[PDB]
Amino acid sequence: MSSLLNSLLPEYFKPKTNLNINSSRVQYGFNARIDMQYEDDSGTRKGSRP
Amino acid sequence: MSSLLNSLLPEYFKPKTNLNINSSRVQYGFNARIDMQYEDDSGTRKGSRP
Repeated sequence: MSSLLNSLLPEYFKPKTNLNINSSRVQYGFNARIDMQYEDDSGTRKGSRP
Repeated sequence: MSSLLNSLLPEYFKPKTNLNINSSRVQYGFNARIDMQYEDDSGTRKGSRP
């Protein structure tokens, strides 16, 4: 059933037809922007991985 | 004139009669609590001298 397996894919994922696989290992994932924060009595230390 | 020289003294200063001076040098002043702060794009670093 193509229909039920299609709904499992994420909303942001827009797939194309061809995929040129040339190896026996693939790292599928996503890139996200994490805005980390460390608060303490002394003060706050902010970080950001884009 | 005792009156005009009396008004120059601070409000918090409550003087007593006797002062036992035993040297040719005196460091008059006051003790205060300073709450310092350093803010930056990275974060805030707070200090306090009581």
